[PDB]
Amino acid sequence: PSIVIASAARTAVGSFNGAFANTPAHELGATVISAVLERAGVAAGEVNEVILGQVLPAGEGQNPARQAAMKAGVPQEATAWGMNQLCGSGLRAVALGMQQIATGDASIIVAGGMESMSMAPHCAHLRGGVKMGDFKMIDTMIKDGLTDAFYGYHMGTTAENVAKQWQLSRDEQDAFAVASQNKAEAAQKDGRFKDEIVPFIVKGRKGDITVDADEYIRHGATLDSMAKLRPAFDKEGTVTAGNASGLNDGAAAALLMSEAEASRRGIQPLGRIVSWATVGVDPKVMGTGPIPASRKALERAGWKIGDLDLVEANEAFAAQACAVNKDLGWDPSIVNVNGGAIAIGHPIGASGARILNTLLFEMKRRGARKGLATLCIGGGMGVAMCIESL
Amino acid sequence: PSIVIASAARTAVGSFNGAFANTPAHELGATVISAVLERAGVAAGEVNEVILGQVLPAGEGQNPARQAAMKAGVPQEATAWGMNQLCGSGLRAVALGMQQIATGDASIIVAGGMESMSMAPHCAHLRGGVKMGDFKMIDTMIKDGLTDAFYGYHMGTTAENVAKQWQLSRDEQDAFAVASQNKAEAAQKDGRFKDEIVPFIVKGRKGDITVDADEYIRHGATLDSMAKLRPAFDKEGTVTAGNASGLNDGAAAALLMSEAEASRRGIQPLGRIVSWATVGVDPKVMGTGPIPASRKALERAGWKIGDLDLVEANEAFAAQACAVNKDLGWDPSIVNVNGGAIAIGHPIGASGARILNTLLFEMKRRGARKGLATLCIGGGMGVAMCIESL
Amino acid sequence: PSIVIASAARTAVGSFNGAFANTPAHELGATVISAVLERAGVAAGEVNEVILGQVLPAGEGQNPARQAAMKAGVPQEATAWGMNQLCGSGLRAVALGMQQIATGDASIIVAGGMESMSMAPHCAHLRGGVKMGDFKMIDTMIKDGLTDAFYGYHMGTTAENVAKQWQLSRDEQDAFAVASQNKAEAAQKDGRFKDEIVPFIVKGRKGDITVDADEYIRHGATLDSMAKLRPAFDKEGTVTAGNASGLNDGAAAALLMSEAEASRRGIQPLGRIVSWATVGVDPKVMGTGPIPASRKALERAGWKIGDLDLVEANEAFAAQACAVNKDLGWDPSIVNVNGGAIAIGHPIGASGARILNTLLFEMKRRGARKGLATLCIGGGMGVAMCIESL
Amino acid sequence: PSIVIASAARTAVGSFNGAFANTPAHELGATVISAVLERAGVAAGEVNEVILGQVLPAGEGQNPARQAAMKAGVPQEATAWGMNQLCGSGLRAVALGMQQIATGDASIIVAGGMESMSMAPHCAHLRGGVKMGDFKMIDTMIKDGLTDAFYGYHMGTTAENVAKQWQLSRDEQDAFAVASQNKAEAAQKDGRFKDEIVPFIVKGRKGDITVDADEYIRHGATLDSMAKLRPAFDKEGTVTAGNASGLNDGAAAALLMSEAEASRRGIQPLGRIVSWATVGVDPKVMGTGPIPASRKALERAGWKIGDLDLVEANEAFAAQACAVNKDLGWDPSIVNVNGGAIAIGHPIGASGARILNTLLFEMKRRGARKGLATLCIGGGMGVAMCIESL
Ligand SMILES: CC(C)(COP(=O)(O)OP(=O)(O)OC[C@H]1O[C@@H](n2cnc3c(N)ncnc32)[C@H](O)[C@@H]1OP(=O)(O)O)[C@@H](O)C(=O)NCCC(=O)NCCS
Ligand SMILES: CC(C)(COP(=O)(O)OP(=O)(O)OC[C@H]1O[C@@H](n2cnc3c(N)ncnc32)[C@H](O)[C@@H]1OP(=O)(O)O)[C@@H](O)C(=O)NCCC(=O)NCCS
Repeated sequence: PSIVIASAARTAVGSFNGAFANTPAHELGATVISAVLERAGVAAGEVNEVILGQVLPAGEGQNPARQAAMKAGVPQEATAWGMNQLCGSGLRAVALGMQQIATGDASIIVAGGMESMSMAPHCAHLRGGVKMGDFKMIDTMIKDGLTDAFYGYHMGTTAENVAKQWQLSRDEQDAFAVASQNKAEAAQKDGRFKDEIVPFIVKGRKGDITVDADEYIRHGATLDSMAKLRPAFDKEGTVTAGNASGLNDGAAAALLMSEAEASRRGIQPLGRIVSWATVGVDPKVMGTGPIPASRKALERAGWKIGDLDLVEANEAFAAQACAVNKDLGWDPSIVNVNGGAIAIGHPIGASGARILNTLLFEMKRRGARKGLATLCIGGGMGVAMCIESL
Repeated sequence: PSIVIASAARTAVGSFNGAFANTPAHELGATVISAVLERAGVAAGEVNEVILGQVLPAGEGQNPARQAAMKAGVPQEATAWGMNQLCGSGLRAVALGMQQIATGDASIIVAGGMESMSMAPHCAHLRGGVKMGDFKMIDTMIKDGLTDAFYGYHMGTTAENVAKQWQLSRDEQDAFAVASQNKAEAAQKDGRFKDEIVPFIVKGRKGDITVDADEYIRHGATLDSMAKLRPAFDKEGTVTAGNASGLNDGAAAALLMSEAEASRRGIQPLGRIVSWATVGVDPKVMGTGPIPASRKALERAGWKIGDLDLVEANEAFAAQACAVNKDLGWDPSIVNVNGGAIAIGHPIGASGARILNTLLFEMKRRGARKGLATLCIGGGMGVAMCIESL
Repeated sequence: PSIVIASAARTAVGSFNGAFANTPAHELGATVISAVLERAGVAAGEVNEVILGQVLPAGEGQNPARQAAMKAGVPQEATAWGMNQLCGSGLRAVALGMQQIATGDASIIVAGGMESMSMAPHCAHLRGGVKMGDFKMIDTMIKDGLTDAFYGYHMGTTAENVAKQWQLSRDEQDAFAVASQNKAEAAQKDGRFKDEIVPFIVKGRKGDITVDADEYIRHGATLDSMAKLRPAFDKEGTVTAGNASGLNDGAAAALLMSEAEASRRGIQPLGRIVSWATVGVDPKVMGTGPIPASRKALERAGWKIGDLDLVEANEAFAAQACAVNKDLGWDPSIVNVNGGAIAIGHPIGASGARILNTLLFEMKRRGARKGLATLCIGGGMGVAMCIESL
Repeated sequence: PSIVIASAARTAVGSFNGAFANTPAHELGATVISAVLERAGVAAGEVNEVILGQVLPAGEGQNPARQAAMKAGVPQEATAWGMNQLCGSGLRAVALGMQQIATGDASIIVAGGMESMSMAPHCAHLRGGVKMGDFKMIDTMIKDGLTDAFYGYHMGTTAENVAKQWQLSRDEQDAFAVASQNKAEAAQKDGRFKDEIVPFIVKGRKGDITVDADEYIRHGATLDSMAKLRPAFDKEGTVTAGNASGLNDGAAAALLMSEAEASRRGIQPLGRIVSWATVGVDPKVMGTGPIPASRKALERAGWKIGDLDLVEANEAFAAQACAVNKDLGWDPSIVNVNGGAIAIGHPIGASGARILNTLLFEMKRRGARKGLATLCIGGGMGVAMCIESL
């Protein structure tokens, strides 16, 4: 079976408590489902299932993926579900959507992810009561998204572990971070995020605001400001707020169908999904997940690293992005050519389809034939997907 | 590709704030993962992926499926993820496990579900702040588990909608509820849940407690006690706490591999997965989901309704179970022969795998050749799976 | 036994979440305690007891009055206690101080009120647990400070009740609220609050900040911004944000001792306490209570209403404040000459000391032989006290 | 002047989350207010003011003393307020009431205290919002009731400090504790608490329960079970749950009037208040407070210690109780003859009116002439009162 990505879209990525501060993830997801449909010339009546990665759905109500689908006019007879493989989610959803089509269970899938880190609630288990003494209201964003479940420390600490093992200086991490900002700024000013972004209308009271630019990108980002930051996780460390990605909101998706179906419809697809892989690694160095996952995906495609024309490798932290690049040895000039998540941001459950969006539109723009998208995953995993142009 | 269920297990289903009141879902999952492995003679080192349905993960930390896998000794090099299609989740995870094998991405999967409704927290979005006045702490079990996201009302009200469309008296619903209790009691007393149940040790300061019986089942349940209850959702209604399922905790899973892989290993499998389906319906009558799902599953198998030897159709509410039975027209004497959820309970994300467990072990013990498991799903969906013995 | 207020001091009154947003009451209380000691030339070790009114103590630790006293340098030998007569609490504390001395139980007392409405938390009783469903986190500032415990409604609704019985038009309340603004803007600029205020140092991190101005007074207040406000409590109402007092922070106190003592210490006092009283009235019309309270205080003094040259009468609302003026019949050109609580603020537990400070320093200023300070109290009470300058 | 206690009553003392687990303090207070009215044969319309000690009022609404008063049928024309001197409050309100009569401000007062430690909430300051992170829900029972504001540790730590100074072995403390339990079992079983207890009806959904017995008293308390307990604060220390009082709920009151009034009305009072005293000490050793307070009270009464026929001295902890006794040298056999707070419980704001009740009725039944009630006070204070039978 040959599955293509007929169309794709993403919202702009919102800053923490920024543009999307009070927008539920399923509203972002609904806009992105409408857009992939419009972009492909496929009607919502035609969709069989919607599959959305999402890590932080607490308080949002029954299966936000169904909410997003219904809001986008996807008929009640279709189905929808959410899934959670942490930062891998929005990419793994695409692979799962491909499998629906490959096994003959569906013809048309919309797959990606959505996340509102801003709207994630604080919680406490209160059923058994608290007979005496203080208790914590727990931030679900930190607890369920950002804290290792085995070791009890933030993802930032796994990044420090990688910095130590790979001997990555503060200087090198900072330079990588400044480069991410500067590349993202240039791509933004040149209009290279236009094709991928679908504008999102934030409704208010005193006026609707259209959001169509990635607001987390820092323009004119200096090495000096990066260098002046204090280590954010270890007092004698190297990982800072500047060389780590952010807390962000957004959604991203792809519309999938068979290659034979896109041909019937006269759709020029954004690419054929040639392989995907997911592999585990030690939780303590979770940032290394893209290494075995990329290698396995490439093996499954029958491709050498040198065959790749473009790469999107998620920048959760400069320390891990640098480790991945060192080990794989791919030309860094083809990696995150338009910036990465240090600059763009990291809306967890949407990230994987966010970078897939960026890869597919840049692949189209430059005429690149073979690309790969890859993410590290909390708790020690990687996910990778190989895309070829038709 | 022919995928078999090599082994299966579930915990006892705990009562709300009962035996598992302070046991995290992933601990229940870890025991069920260890058990399917032990029962199949497969080592944890051999597992490629763990896929666990779970609707209420809030506060449990990063990717509870990975937590369960790790605690069960599944290697760091395997992967694990969570998914949510509400009541359908634990069955859908099984079909998703099947698909990983079918597409050559994995050889051995443990799939199912887990849920701790008891441990589900209360929450409030507090990031903007609360400058002045009262705010609501929201019960995530109700909000995210049991309330329709479109109409704002409980799943119970959708049961009333179905009661009214199908003209299902209070007396009919209560008789069905009493029967489910009395069937479950008889199965329990005769030992028919022993094979499917893996005991769970609840670790305690003042002593360990082994839980190996379904504690929600009411022994000696009378019609009069059903008849005395007030409607729980509408005041001229008919759906009560007695003729609905409960709020419950448990986990349930299946170990999957190819039919050829089971042969090599000398495993006598519990069943071959012959087909599965998921379809949507109107959220207002979500309890009718099993009707289209089961019919589509049967069509994919090439079976008639009359070919089934055993059926597990989930009893979210008497009202909907009755409607499903009436429309399908299957012999009621082959449906839920050991009782159903009204008696056994309804640990949401686990339910689909719990009923699968019950199906497979009853199929083995009676020598039934063809079986079907189906559930209704909040927000208007159904899932069904057809199993043949080999 | 004749008792005299040897000295007095008060913080400026802050607005809600403003100057004292993160400053505990007891710290504001300590500044005041020290201020009065210094002002009279009395050593802290000479004080027998600190009596501080305070309505909103939750979270602040054991006996915040004791905390005030110790942080002010009052040694461990002295005693301290808080009390609560809601709005009259800070005047009643002065009466109680007076009482200790005239019973021979003490020689020297510091008495006033303190309040941090800003630091008042949300709370819920959670020892029993909350087995299922949403619950409310309660704003203690509102539940314990501004909600009638009998009927269940806010104090501005008792102001609506007094507006209907005393036939006060919406235009007449705006007239009184601008006139108080004008009068307090006048005072502030004219330097009349300098003496009574003791500066408070809000220890920041990037900067300490000397608060010495009443920052709830609105400069250049007209009838227009007043008469374009929506009724805050009824929909067809006449009470508003601008003709009611504010939510505020602050502390206030007096240094008490016997007449003969003050003469021994070479202290020229601010005034002698000749009488005081508290009376109850209907909780529905709680703003009525300064009428019977002021008559009783006045009769205990052996005075007449026309004998008064200066009067502080607390403006919780402009309907209740206009009502006391109209019934008692005193000349309103001697009533709150430096403005009122609508302008200055309503720091509950401190209010009565506050208005005591203004009366005492203003009396001292102009040469007024006889004072009266009086306050209405939620729950249907009044408090009053008659002062003679020596 | 000469004030007498015309009558007195108290509820039973409830166990933490026991009989009064869901009964508000003012409800207990209301029942004790109605009791002292009834027992004195004085009508509620005659009461000038109600003064109740209360330490943990968060979330009970406006001034819970006015709530106990209005529910007791005290008319709206009276006044009511609460006060807080921690464990002293309940006895201190009595001296406060006596002061109101001595200074001609009232003829008739009801005074004592109330407390529901069970119903004390958890709280957090949430006004600015919590942008990121866990935050604490603070148990006001512990924060505001049981934790020293200066040193930040429990009252039972102050009890360790006292035990160290006085060289009071683990055995000595337990011997005092078991005696106190055994004294109270005896008083309970012989009906010595019947007079002072007024029954309280807990209104409920499935039945009214009448509570008229102290439920905290341990029957059959032995030295050997006392000895089996672990230290509750210091891990090489001596203060245990067995030799410290507990967390309890209750209310207690006395009705005060001049000796001449009581003669007018033919009332036989329960005692003439002869003196009272409060003093401060080091908070580190707050349990020594009763020493200067009782010695100063006795100096004010003109009495020697050996003139006392009966003493109630509060047992917040066996360590401080033993210390107090050793210093004062009074015959232990007249101290807490019906047992003490270790047995009976320690409902904070009510403790002092509680032991005042206990002393009064025992003074009446054995024909004792002279009596003293004293308590230690967190933050380092003592309070005492001398009582002569008429
Ligand atoms: C690191 C983290 C705690 C910082 O979050 P934050 O509180 O919203 O950021 P802060 O406002 O505190 O940042 C501190 C400073 O760094 C600055 N900063 C960030 N990037 C910068 C850059 N490129 N140059 C200069 N300054 C920068 C901010 O402007 C801020 O300045 P200020 O405190 O003087 O106002 C948070 O973003 C985080 O958790 N990141 C990791 C996300 C993650 O783990 N994702 C998944 C991992 S697999
Ligand atoms: C119906 C529901 C709201 C009731 O809430 P609940 O608090 O758990 O109700 P309880 O189990 O305590 O039952 C109430 C009373 O009836 C009794 N009772 C419960 N089940 C009974 C039965 N089957 N027969 C007779 N009596 C019964 C209990 O003993 C209890 O006693 P009480 O009179 O002293 O209160 C809740 O169970 C529910 O939501 N059920 C459906 C869950 C659901 O929707 N799942 C997924 C939907 S697709």
